[PDB]
Formats: sequence, C-alpha cells, structure tokens
Amino acid sequence: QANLMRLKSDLFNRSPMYPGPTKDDPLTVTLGFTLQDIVKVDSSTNEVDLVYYERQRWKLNSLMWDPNEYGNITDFRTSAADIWTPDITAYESTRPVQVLSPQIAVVTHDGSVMFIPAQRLSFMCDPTGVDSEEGVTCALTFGSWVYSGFEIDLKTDTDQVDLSSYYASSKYEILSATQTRQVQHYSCCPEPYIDVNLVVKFRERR
Amino acid sequence: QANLMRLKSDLFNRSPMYPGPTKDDPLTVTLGFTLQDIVKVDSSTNEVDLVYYERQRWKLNSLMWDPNEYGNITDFRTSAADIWTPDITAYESTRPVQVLSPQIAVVTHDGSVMFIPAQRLSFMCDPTGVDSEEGVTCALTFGSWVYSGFEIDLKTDTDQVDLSSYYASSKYEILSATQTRQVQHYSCCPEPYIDVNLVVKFRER
Amino acid sequence: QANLMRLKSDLFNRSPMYPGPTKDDPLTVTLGFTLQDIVKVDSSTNEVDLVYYERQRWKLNSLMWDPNEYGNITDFRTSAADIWTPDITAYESTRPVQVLSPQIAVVTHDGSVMFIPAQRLSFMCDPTGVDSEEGVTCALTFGSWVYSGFEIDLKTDTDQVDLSSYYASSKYEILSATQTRQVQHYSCCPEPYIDVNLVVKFRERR
Amino acid sequence: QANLMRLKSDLFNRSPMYPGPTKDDPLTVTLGFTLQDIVKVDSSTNEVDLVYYERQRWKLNSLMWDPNEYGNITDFRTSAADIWTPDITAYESTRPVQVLSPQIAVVTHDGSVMFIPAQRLSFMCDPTGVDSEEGVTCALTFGSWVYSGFEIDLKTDTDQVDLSSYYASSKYEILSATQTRQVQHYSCCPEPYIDVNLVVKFRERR
Amino acid sequence: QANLMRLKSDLFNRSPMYPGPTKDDPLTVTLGFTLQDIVKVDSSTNEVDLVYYERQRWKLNSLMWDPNEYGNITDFRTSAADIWTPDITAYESTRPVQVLSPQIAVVTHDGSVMFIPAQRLSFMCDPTGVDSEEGVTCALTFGSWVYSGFEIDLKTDTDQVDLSSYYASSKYEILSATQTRQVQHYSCCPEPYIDVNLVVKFRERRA
Ligand SMILES: c1cnc2cc3c(cc2n1)[C@@H]1CNC[C@H]3C1
Ligand SMILES: c1cnc2cc3c(cc2n1)[C@@H]1CNC[C@H]3C1
Ligand SMILES: c1cnc2cc3c(cc2n1)[C@@H]1CNC[C@H]3C1
Ligand SMILES: c1cnc2cc3c(cc2n1)[C@@H]1CNC[C@H]3C1
Ligand SMILES: c1cnc2cc3c(cc2n1)[C@@H]1CNC[C@H]3C1
Repeated sequence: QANLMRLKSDLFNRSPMYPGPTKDDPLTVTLGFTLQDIVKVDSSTNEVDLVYYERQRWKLNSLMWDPNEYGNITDFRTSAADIWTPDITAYESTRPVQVLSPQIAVVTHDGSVMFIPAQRLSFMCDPTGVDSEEGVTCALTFGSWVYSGFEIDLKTDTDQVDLSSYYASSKYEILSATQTRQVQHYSCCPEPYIDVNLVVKFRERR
Repeated sequence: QANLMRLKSDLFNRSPMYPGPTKDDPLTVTLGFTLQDIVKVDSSTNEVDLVYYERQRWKLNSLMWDPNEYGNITDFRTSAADIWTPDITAYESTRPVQVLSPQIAVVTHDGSVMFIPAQRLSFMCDPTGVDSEEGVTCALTFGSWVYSGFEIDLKTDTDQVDLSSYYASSKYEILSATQTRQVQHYSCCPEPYIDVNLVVKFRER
Repeated sequence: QANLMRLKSDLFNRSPMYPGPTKDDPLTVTLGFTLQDIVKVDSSTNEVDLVYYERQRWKLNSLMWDPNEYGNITDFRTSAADIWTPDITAYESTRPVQVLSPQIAVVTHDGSVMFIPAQRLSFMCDPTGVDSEEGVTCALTFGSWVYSGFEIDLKTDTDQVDLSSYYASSKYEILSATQTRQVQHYSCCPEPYIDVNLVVKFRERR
Repeated sequence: QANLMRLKSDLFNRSPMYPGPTKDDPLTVTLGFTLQDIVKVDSSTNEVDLVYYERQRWKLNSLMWDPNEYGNITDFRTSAADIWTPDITAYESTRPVQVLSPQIAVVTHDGSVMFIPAQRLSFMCDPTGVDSEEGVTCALTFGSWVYSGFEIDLKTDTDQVDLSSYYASSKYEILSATQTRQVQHYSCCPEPYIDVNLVVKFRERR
Repeated sequence: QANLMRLKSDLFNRSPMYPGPTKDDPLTVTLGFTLQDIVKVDSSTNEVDLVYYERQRWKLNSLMWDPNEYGNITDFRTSAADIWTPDITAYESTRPVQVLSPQIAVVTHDGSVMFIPAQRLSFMCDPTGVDSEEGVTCALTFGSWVYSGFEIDLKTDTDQVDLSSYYASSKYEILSATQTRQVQHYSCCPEPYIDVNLVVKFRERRA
C-alpha cells in the first residue's frame, strides 16, 4: 500500500546506502543458530554437511522512522539486498555455502533488523568415532571476515543451539550443541576478531 | 502489440512495485501440487528427490485494469521478475530448489495472478521400508518464510495432490498423496505461520 | 559497421520489446530436433541424459526492415536477450537444462528469427531393455510452458528427427526418432496447449 | 593513468560496440589451441575432459587509434566484456564449458585484438584403447555458432597444436595433436560454416 | 557515516576507474598464502583439492586521500567490485576457483589495498606416493594472466607459507610448504611473466 511504498522509498532513496560499521561507529550483531539436520558425513575427505538457520540481528539509526508519520506501520519485510548485511562467514567451510530460503529481512521502526537465512554448509570435520556411543565432536567458527572487534562485535542470546526443529529421523542424533562468543588474533592483522563458536557432538542414530 | 505494450508500461513503470502484504492488507495464496516423479532415494543420507509443479494463485488490486481502456485485453503473460511473488518455501529442503520451467506468470484484469513453477527438490525423509509393500510415508511443509498468518494465509482447492501426470514408469509408485493447510509456531517468533503439509506415501514399484 | 549499428538501434532502442504473442495476435513457432548424443542412462533413477539442438523459428513484423535503407543488409546476428524468444520447455526434465551454445540468434530482413540452442537435458525414462536388440523407447514432450494454442501455433517442419549429427561412437545407437505435433489439455486451464512429442527408440551399441 | 582512461573513453563511450560481421563485411578470426591437460576419461559415457588455452586473434578498424594522440600508448588490456568477441564454440561438448582464466583481451593500436581464455571442456570421445600403446584418437570441431562462412572465416597460424606447456604428470600423454580448418554444411542452413578441427591422439601414461 | 559516504563518492563516482597497470606505470602486488586444508586427492584424474586463503596487497596513487579532509578517516572496507583488483590466477587449476569468503577489500588513505579471498581450488597434481612416509610434492603457480613483469611484479613478504591455521584433523598432513617468486616466458608472448610458486609437500595422516 501507499504508506509502505512511501516508507520504503524514503528509507532507500533519501540516502545513499549505509557504508558499514567503523571504529567510530561500531555495530553489535546478535547471532543464534537453529540446527535442522546433519545430512552427510564423508570420512574419505573429513567433510560434514550441515543444514541450519542462522538468526542475525542488528540495529541502525539510518533504518529508524516514526510510525505515526507512516500510517502506524511499525515494521516491514524487505529483500536483504535492499539493505546492508553483516559479512558473517563460516571459517571451516570447504564449499561455497548453499542458500535454502528466500533472503528477506524484517526491519522495525526502531532501526532493528532480523534476518534468518537457511543454509547448507560443508565444512572441515573428522567424523572418526561417529558410529560409537561417545560419538564425535566438531567445531565451527562463525564471524565477520573483514571487520575486527572494534567494528563488529558479536553476542548470543543463549548458549544453547536451538534443536527444537532438528530432524527426528536424521541419520545422526545430536548429543549436545553449543554456541559461544570467542575472540582471537590472526597473523595478518593487528586487531582482535570476534566469532561465535558452534560446537556440536553427534553420533549415528540407532 | 501496442495495446499490451501500453498496458504493461502502465502497470510496471506506472507505480512502485507492490511492497508485499501487511496485517492491514493480508493476502491469501492458493497452492496446489502436481507430483511428476519421485526421482531418487538415498538411504545413506535420508534424502529424497521430487519433481513436481506447484500452482500458486493470488490476487492484487494494484495489478487491475479496465480491459475497455486497453483494446479489450483481459490477461497477459509476463516474467515473474516483473511482479511481486510469494516467498513460498519447502522447509525440509536440503539443497537449493532447482527450477525446471520458465519463470513466467499470467496476470488477469481483475488483478488475479497464476504462477506454476516446475521444480526438483531434495528434502529430508527416512525411506526405510520403501522396499516393503506397506511402503514409507514422507512429509513436506510449504510456507512463507518471513510472513506470518496475519500477512499471508494459505489455502488449497483440494486435499488431493494431483497425480494425473505422475511418471508411470517411475521407480516408485504412489500409494497416497495429500495436501493440507496447517498452523505452526516457531521458536524465534510468537506469531502463527501457515503451511501446506504434503504427505506422500510411496514404495518401490 | 555504421549501417548495422544504425539498424540495430532503430529496431531495439526506439520501440519497446515485443511483449510475446497474444490471443489477438497469434504466432507460428517452428521446431525441429537435432539429436547429438545419448550420453548416459541411469537405471537406478530412470533418468536419461540427451545432448541435442533445438531449431526454433518464428517471424515478427516489428523486426522487419528494408535493406535498401541500410546498405543492403539482409540479416544480422544478435544476443538472444535483445529479442523475445519462446518459452519452449521439456516437460519431463528432472534437472535444469544445461546450455551448451552461445545465446545468439539471426534475424532476417523479412522479420524472421532463427535461434538454435544446444542443450544437455536429463529426463525421465525407464531404460529397462536397452541392452537387448529390440531396444527401448522413450517419449519426451516439448512445448510452451505458459502459452496455449490460442497464442502459439507450434509446429514441426518434418516429422523426422535430424540424426545426421548423431555421434557415431556413442554408447547408444538410435533405432528411430520421431517428432510430432499434438494437442493436450491440462487440469489448471481450459485452453488446449500444443506440444511436440519426441519419441526415440534406442539401444546399447554393439 | 590519464591518457589510457581517455583512450578507453574515446573508444567505448563515443561510438557503441562493434555489432559483429556481415556478408559485405566479413571478419577473419585466427585460432590456435594449447593443450594443457587431459584430466579425465569416462568409458561408461564416452566423455573426455580437456583443459586448454584458446588463442583468438582478429582485427577491427573501429579499434584503431593514433598512438601520438594518446601519449605513445600502443596497446592496452581491457575486460573481454568491453569489446565484441567471437562466439567460438566446441560442437561436441557434453557439459557447459568452464572458464579457468580471467577474461581480459589486449587491444593494439592497429585495431588488432588478442584474447586467450583457458577452459575445461567435457566432450564426446570414445576412450576405447586409451591403455594400449597405439592409444586412441578423438576429434573436436571449433567454430562460430551463429556466423556462417559468409560472415566469419577461421584460420590457424600453424597446423600443430601447442604441446610445449602440457602437464607432464597427467594420467594421459599426447602422441599427436593437429588443428585444421574445414568447411561444412548443417541441416538447418544453406550457408556453409567454417570450423577448426582439433584431432588429438593420446594414451595412458606409464 | 556522512564523511565515509562522501569519501567513497569522491574516489569512485567522480574519477573514472583505474584502467590497470601499464609499462609506464607498473604495479607491485605482494602475495602471501595461508593454507587451511587439503580436502581431497583424486588419483584417477591427478587432481588435488585445496582450501586456502590468499593475502593480496597493492598501492594506487589514485586511491589516496588526506584524512583531515574527510573527518579523520584513515581507511575503509569496500566491495571488491568497487575497485580494480589484480588478475592473479592459479595456472594449474582444473575447475573454476570456488570463492569461500565475502569479497570485501580494505583501502587505506595512503592508497594501499588489502584483499584476502578464501578459496577452494582443484588443480593438476600427481599424488602418487601420498600414502607413503616420504609423501608427495606438488607445485602451484599463481600469477597475472595478462600482465607481464613490465606491468605487474610480484613479491612475498616471506618464503614460508603460513601453516598455523592448517586443519589438524585433515586426511592429509603437510610436511612443508614454500612460496617463491619466479620468472617465466610463454610461447605466445615475448615478455617475462612473474608468478609465486607454491610448493607443498604432504602425505596421508597416520599414527
Ligand atoms: C581485511 C580484509 N580481509 C581480511 C581477511 C581476514 C582477516 C582480516 C581481513 N581484514 C583475518 C580475519 N578474517 C579472515 C582473514 C584473516
Ligand atoms: C522473519 C524473518 N525470517 C524468519 C525466518 C523464520 C521464521 C520467521 C521469520 N521471520 C520462522 C518461520 N519461518 C522460517 C523461520 C522461522
Ligand atoms: C500459465 C502459467 N503457467 C502454466 C503452467 C502450466 C500450464 C499452464 C500454465 N499457464 C499447463 C500447461 N503447461 C505446463 C503447466 C500446466
Ligand atoms: C543461427 C543461429 N544458430 C545456429 C546454430 C547452428 C547453425 C546455424 C545457426 N544459425 C549451424 C552451424 N552452427 C551450429 C548450429 C548449426
Ligand atoms: C595477453 C593476453 N592473454 C595472455 C594469456 C597468456 C599468456 C599471455 C597473455 N597475454 C601467457 C601467460 N599467461 C597465460 C597465457 C599465456
């Protein structure tokens, strides 16, 4: 309708796009994972394929507006390509990530954004021991590729990976799955980088 | 011709595109499935591959015209990218859905739209017992990814999946195939989301 | 060359693109198949891979010109994106079609266009009996996805499939291959649709 | 720098792109192949995978300039997308060709263009006898997909395929390889088409 | 915010893009490799699959600015598509490289650029002996596709490849990996071309 088209026109045409966070104006992204399925294990290459959602939230003043000035609209859907999004990357991936869902974000009048893409990922993981009762553990680090912790900071809402949607007939059952903020330095660069470490222990279902 | 060229110009360059449904102007999408073939079963990863087509219908006021003002044209075909389409998604997919058909829709003068994409889909399914005679049952949910039931509702015209085009020499025969609207809640959000549950019982032929 | 640049400019830059055929302005589209190779047969999924050319022909008034007014130019080549092309689709495909040739068409001064995309296609076919001498038969139906026979008058030139390019050393030899216009109705719509039925009889070469 | 940006501007922004050759203005394209590696052989489907360079050369008056008018610049590199390039295609491919190199041409002040993409090609080939000492022979025809002998002629600079940088540690070694111009009819068209026939004889290296 | 938006505007939208290096204005690109994983070895086709990232650095006069003129901005992240990048290519690749990371570069006020794409590469390599103690050695050649040494020169900051991030549970363990500038001629062309030669020695992880 008219107001929403007016609102989206204002936010996206009145101004050039948000150029990303800076040291002067850093951003915090809240990251949470929903694990759908461990689809595949490959012991000839030590790769494991994972289907999951990645819940992302951040807030920008450039996406703020007054609902009264727009027929009481307090939020809207929009293509993730219309707006800036964080370069959150899985560091142990072995193939380009595969997108499983539409890429549409919800923007709220207070400038907050929620974006939840579903993905399939192959990543480095030695599955040796997956057929035992103890199972095997693998770890994933999700973080910004190019922004240090002075520009993008990460946090979680919970330490528990959401398993409420996990496929009950998966070849693999999950014994535990956690998500933990952590920080490290890389050789190339002087500043610390922030990541959320996904640690998943699993085994062959029986 | 010039009447159609004028009408399309008067609809797509006339106004900004439809920004999608809202709670004040919700949209009901009608869905129907035609199952072409169960192509492949993988008992090592619990994936099944389906080829099907999905009939989508919906109606937008912004796509309306008086035919009399355009040489009596009552409907036209156009690229799906020229118009807004619903984000209907298979929730259990394990690979990006592969489109097999041109992405073209028909728009009628009353604003109604019909879009029928053919697709190959890999989804989550334990096919254990497909080699028996009782067969195996798998379930598939299709729904808007980002719109709740206050924004997009869904409907089916029939509970029967259309099987009149099913491959007679498929490696798998279909014992039953239903499509049912249902309401679900998800951990991230408090609102109800609507899906259409595709339940397919099948076995080796 | 200046004449051709000027010609393309007048045909494409001036008026908008042809919006496709309609009930008020039906269009004849001619189809012929040149079968190149049956690459692969999979009896675990009943899928067959075929490599072929699809010769497409049609004619538009909006693409006509008088050669006299353009240095006696009688034809040119142009990107398929510059013009309308028919949505011809293989109905029994199981994977997206893989394009093997450049997407370029030839336009002649009388307005006729020829577009010949080479393609690799996987489709449903039960190859039980391919190893015998009576061989196996498979049917494949090509047609517009969205245009009925009120809009597209689909036809072949000949009923014989062009086999003069078929790979002599293929794993599979062709016993017979026909191409025939047929009229079908579909559940969704009341209009009759036109397709070309491709029937191919083939066996393992020996 | 200044003079080069000015030259590229004057070439690409003043007049539009070369629209391709015609009957009355044909273009001769020179072609050489450099074989890098026969990567793979598939005897269940009669497909062979090849990695090669394709050296293309042609000349356009519309790409000529006076170097003295442009700071003694005699040539320059530019994205292949900024200029017209010929639609050379392998007729016997079974999968879309994969590009392995940047796609950048060199344009020289006399209007001559050199373009050398590296590619991987799956094509129709019977490897029956690849493990013998006499090896097996296969052939590949390369030509414009849509320009006939009236619009594009092809020539080779030599009859011999460049094998000087072939990969010494390939599963397959090359006994001989030739490239030869030939003229051919196709069922669709009365105009003959020119191709270059690549004939390669190889065997498994031991 | 506003200054950053204004700065990017002046660099990209006002001046036409850099047309690349020439003999008159040659360019030096510094390259360094960080090897994450040897995923796969195919002895039926002599291909090896490798996951690595590649650190690239160069400097352009045309990317310089005075920070006091732009709210003290000394650097910024920008899409790799917004700027010129070197056409560094693995010569031995057998598949198109698969990009694993966002394609975002960092540009600094002195005109220097840093770009670190992560990639999966399939390349030609005979892995015979990979299941032995002594292992197998393979060589990769990275260089410009179309610029000779008169237009693009290369260097490493060190001769030792970075192995400290190598996945410890790979199927394959690395014995050594070096990265060395080298000069070559090619049949088609009269000018020397520069590359960094990456030599990796590895074997199957056992015991
Ligand atoms: C700027 C541009 N790209 C970078 C890539 C990486 C890093 C910093 C970068 N800074 C370290 C952290 N993230 C991945 C690699 C290495
Ligand atoms: C806004 C944006 N993305 C969403 C993704 C999902 C959901 C709601 C969203 N709302 C729940 C339902 N649909 C899929 C997942 C979870
Ligand atoms: C408009 C848009 N899409 C359609 C898809 C199909 C059909 C008609 C359509 N009309 C029937 C015929 N062609 C393929 C399927 C079903
Ligand atoms: C116009 C457009 N496409 C064509 C494709 C081919 C041919 C002519 C064409 N002319 C014959 C020669 N080139 C490949 C096939 C057949
Ligand atoms: C200009 C344009 N393309 C080239 C391609 C190559 C070469 C030089 C080129 N110069 C030699 C070096 N790079 C790869 C091949 C061969």
